[PDB]
Amino acid sequence: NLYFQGAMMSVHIGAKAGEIAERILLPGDPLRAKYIAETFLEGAVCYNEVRGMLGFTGTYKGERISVQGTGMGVPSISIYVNELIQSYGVKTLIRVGTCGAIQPDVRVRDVILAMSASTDSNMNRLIFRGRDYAPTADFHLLRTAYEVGVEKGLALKVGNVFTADMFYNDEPNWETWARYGVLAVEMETAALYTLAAKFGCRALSVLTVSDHILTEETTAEERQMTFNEMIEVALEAAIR
Amino acid sequence: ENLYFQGAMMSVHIGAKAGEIAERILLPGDPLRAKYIAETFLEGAVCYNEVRGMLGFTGTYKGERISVQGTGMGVPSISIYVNELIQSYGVKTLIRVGTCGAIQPDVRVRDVILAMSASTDSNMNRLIFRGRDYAPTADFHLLRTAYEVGVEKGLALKVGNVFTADMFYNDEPNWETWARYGVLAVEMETAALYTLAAKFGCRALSVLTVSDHILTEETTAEERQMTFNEMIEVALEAAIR
Amino acid sequence: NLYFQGAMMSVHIGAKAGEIAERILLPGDPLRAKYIAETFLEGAVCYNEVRGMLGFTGTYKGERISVQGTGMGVPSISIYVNELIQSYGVKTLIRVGTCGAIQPDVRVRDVILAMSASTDSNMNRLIFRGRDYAPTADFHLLRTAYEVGVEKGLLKVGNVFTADMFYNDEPNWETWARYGVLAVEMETAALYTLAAKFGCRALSVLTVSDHILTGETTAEERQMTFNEMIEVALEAAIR
Amino acid sequence: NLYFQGAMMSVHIGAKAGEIAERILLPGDPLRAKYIAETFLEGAVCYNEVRGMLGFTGTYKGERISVQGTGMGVPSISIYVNELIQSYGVKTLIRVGTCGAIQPDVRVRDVILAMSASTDSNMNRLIFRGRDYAPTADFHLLRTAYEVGVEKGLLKVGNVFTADMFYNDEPNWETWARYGVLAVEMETAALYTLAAKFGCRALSVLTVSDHILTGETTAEERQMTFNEMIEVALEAAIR
Amino acid sequence: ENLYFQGAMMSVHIGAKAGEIAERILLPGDPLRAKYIAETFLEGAVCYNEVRGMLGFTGTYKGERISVQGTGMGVPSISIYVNELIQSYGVKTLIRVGTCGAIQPDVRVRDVILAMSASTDSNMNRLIFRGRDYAPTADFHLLRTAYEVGVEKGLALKVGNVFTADMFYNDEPNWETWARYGVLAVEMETAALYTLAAKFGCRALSVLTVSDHILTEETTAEERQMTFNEMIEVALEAAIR
Amino acid sequence: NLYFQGAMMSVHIGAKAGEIAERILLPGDPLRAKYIAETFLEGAVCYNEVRGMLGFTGTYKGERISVQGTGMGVPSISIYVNELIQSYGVKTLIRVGTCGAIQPDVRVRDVILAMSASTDSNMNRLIFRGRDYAPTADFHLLRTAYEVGVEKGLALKVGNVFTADMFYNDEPNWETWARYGVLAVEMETAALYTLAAKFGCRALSVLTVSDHILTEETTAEERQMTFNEMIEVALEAAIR
Ligand code: NA
Ligand code: NA
Ligand code: NA
Ligand code: NA
Repeated sequence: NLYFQGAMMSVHIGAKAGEIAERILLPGDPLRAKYIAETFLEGAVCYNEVRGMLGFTGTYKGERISVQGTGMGVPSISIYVNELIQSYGVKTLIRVGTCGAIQPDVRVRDVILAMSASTDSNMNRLIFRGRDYAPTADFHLLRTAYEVGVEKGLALKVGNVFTADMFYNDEPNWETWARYGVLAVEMETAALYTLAAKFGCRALSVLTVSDHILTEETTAEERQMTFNEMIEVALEAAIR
Repeated sequence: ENLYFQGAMMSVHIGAKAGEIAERILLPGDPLRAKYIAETFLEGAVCYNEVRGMLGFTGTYKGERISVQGTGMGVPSISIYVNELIQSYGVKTLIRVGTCGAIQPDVRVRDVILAMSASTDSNMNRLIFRGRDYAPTADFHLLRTAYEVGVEKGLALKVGNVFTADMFYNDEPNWETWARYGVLAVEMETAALYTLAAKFGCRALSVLTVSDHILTEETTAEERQMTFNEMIEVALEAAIR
Repeated sequence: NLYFQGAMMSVHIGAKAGEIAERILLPGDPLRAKYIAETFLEGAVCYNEVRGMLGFTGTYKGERISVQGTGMGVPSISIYVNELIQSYGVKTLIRVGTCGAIQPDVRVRDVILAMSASTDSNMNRLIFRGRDYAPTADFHLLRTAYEVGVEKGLLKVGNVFTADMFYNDEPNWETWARYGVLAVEMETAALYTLAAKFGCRALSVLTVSDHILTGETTAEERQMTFNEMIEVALEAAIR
Repeated sequence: NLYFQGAMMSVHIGAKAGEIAERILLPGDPLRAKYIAETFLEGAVCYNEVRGMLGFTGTYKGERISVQGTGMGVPSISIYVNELIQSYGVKTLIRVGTCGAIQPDVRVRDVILAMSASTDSNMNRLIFRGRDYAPTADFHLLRTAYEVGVEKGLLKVGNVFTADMFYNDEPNWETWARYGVLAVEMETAALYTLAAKFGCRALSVLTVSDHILTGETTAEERQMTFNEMIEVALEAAIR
Repeated sequence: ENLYFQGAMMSVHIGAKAGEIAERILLPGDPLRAKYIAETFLEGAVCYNEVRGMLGFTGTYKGERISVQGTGMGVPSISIYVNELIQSYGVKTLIRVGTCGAIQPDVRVRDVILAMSASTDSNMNRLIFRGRDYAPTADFHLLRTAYEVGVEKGLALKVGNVFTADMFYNDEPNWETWARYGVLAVEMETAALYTLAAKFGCRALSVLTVSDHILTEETTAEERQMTFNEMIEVALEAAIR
Repeated sequence: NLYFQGAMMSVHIGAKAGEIAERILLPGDPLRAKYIAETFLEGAVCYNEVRGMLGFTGTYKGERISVQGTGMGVPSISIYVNELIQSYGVKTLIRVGTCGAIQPDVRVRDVILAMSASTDSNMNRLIFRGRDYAPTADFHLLRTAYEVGVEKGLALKVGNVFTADMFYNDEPNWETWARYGVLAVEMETAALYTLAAKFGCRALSVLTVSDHILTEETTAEERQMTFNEMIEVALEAAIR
């Protein structure tokens, strides 16, 4: 409940020094963080329960890996990303999440690697004095994730996503965004890419298409299978 | 199922059955504070939502049905929950309870603030009003009731403008400028709550406890507990009157 | 006709020190300031005639009260309010005027207490470097005027919109109404911002004189509602 | 006190048809409109006293000419100019007033012809959806007034800045001066924009009454320069 | 050598020796039009610049030294050349000559326009004046001279505002709105020319021939040639008086 | 000199139908277009002399390739790119050019592949109603260029560039742009990437660092050698 302590004091994360690995996966839902830690990591322990925003650390192929819930939207993920980087020395951050497709050639359960993110957040207009900053993924993470997707034979589109402030927007103008190549909507990536660049860290978002503005029915097994593939891409990207 | 293109009336972030949520609701940011409020102040409280861990509860206070729902942090998070509560569950009275950071020399830690309005650096309203200035404003009658309840309990209750921040960590908040024009404290949700409540003809108020000061007093766990309890009672009374 | 002297010099108000009470009513029409001063005040003296912008000081229930015309619009009232606060030490400022309603349940002759003011003026975007400041009334003034209106059995409380452009081709009134705006006028946002800046108490008490929908009264109707508005304002100022 | 009637209804000007000439001078002070009407016009009749905003119609060299007070600032002059053009058929509109100089080579009592007007008003950003409109004088009016000033041996021609905020904590005058702005006033941008909108001819003739640097005269000096400005304006209107 | 961080005074885009450029200069957009003007109207014209093919020439007109320099298209291109001409070569009088597209019913193809000012959708001045409205404006005395020269030749010469576009191909120009407020014609450079000329205390004017109309007349090669020649003579006379 | 004819009538390019290849290189300087066409292409012919903005078509490894000068700045390149795409059916556009580095670890003669471009142009703020669009390279062109740079052992950085309207800017704020990862300044890429995305075309900028805001002296031979390497990367990217 302190507001003016500084990000290096990380008041939203109750972890001791060292409990968070240099490489971290960022689902939005803390219950997905627990699923990832229990399903894919060895020896996972919980290091944070503040606000119920669970985070865990364990190992994957002998490399230390953390998984931290972020909440929804640019202001929530910006709190957690600032604290992870400035307080815990995190250097590689892979967001794993969903998105809503707006392109006719993108299908539900396709996996998208966000090369960059458009946004209607004000955060960068206020930093850059009204000019246009392009939040952009780390190229080597992106290229690595792409190569792993190839090894696994996945349907993998690479392009721009749109980071919305307003999940419920009366005037999204999706026809305009789609005309200019935007693949899908989500709510966090522009902030992740901007703050990772600010502090010299490496960031990527690996996203599953969970809805389409035009289209498609799926089952629970189907969803869990695609989720597992996205997590495996992220983990390999993190440790290579 | 992570659907993006259902309308708010389908409330995909809230797992409650129709009718499980009361028309009056308290909105702490922290789902663990929702659980504390429900267990401490409400009779017969039942959990209606665990989606994303963002707990919500319904119970009764002085014979009235009351819910209490975590919102998460920031304008985008609370705007999801408020849209769904209003458009899917028929919520009509929405009281945010939480903390804020004072930026005024004469506002003290543990003061309770009633936000009469909220400034912001969110883009949400610039995009709605094509670049003009909308003033997000509390419901007058809730605000007046809460103030009077505070008088009944001999409380302070400062009343004025708060600033809804997008960036908890901001390199350029210019707090001197905001303080100069009378902003009392920083928080991260009220501008969206007040705007959406006005949009749908609902009544909203934020009742906030000062938990930090840009220029400073330390406090005890018990002191914070009793001020917290006092904030909740003001909000609960404001909801049922 | 100076431009680069400070507000402590009172460029536009030809009074000298002490002639202006700490409580002031601000109609927009100077002829209406004269009316208020004669009709409601005991002992009304005219302290200003610069530009015809009449201002008067008198007594009401034994309290000193001034009444000062502002012009029309944010730049005009900003001149007078800066000089009133920074030159003459005015502490309590209550605007009284008319507004055009844009809500179906608000009727002509209803009285509005402006809790806050939206605007399309650039004044605050330029102060807060593009961010959103909410100009807001003093709460104790607002609450006082509300109880007075109740004691006298009258009163809607909410947001008004301060327009720069009386004649606007694109006002988008349906959007402002959707988000609760009650009525349009042209001064309150500047008053609430400047009052907060200098730690003064401000409030707008407004009478609906027109409606977007009904397009709308007798002379006797307008003046009776007007006097009720003044009575609320005078009361709020002295309590 | 109507709000939602069109400008063809002349809400703020209590004249009837034909009482206002097609050529009009626009001082900002209504008391100064009265002065102009008596001192320079033959047969001056007062056609308006709404809000004290006096307006007069008379003759000069056998041509009908009106003189109408505007208030201070873009919203005020916009009200009067809309009604003058759309109700009364005014075609030629010449503002006369003062300004504060921000250039070292411009001196108090110099007369400025405003070729164009910069501004910090939001009026045009909201019309042109954030793009940059340049409010500009009618060239033939500008050229005429320039030749008259020469015939009479007086005159700087350039850009002025129309301010919303007479009292501005952050005017950044060094930046505007670097880019050639001559002086600050508070109305010309709105006049030039509205004149162009309705196909009318407009011009501001301004007297420097203050300087950012010299901070600056006798009463006899101010009034003699003033009369010269009026003489230029009257001449430009009728030629 | 493609240096980005030398100051304008080093004029890396212009290969002229010190003094090879006259204090008075005509600025067509097209380097081939610069060459035509120099060879047709100037005595003793010599080429001083071929960097990027953006030809510039110096010669004499009626015993006065005059240069003529291609600018390229758009605010960023002309702003490079104008900064370097002013800050490196001491240019003081700058007359743009070129074409424009009319958007007014009463402006006709082959009319010659003197731009008294220029509207724009460039961001250049929003960023200089922190979001306020600067009006780029011609030098009054050049404008007046050109008008009078046009009278001497019995020419039309319309005088008013032009719009400096960033986007020759724009899906949303809103020409009806601009025409409503009196914009005569579209071009792509004048706002930058007038702003930079004011910045450095120089005198600038744009003299433009209407070459197209949003609502329409066809013309002959000879007709375009004689109107072109007439535009150049007005600009040359305006430069040396 | 027509203003209202429509981009498909391409009034700035005097080429007959078919004279321009589907794959094109875009130097800014028309004299560099002539150098590229004479040095690297077989059978090159000039198809445009309008405004002196030379363009050429020839062959490289048996594939048809064009080279077209663009002028300086977003408004100039936007005219040529609109006409090439809408009138001549160009589908793959590689800008080859220079840039001014602002990062201390980027050296003069390094080759930069622009993953995305920041800008202070107003063009996208006016299209997207004041929101933030991120102009982004085609991933497969980018990845291909990267791989070719590897085959050749070049010093190849991949990241964001800044597209300036004002070569001479009194307030560039380069410290802020550099803090957020911007590698270098140039004047065209944001427009190229936005218009290529609008029309479903593939675009990339391959840029040589020719100046540094902090630092380095070079020779003519050095410059020509690095220029040749950048052109070879672009040509391979275009035809693979
Ligand atoms: Na911590
Ligand atoms: Na639900
Ligand atoms: Na040079
Ligand atoms: Na063509």
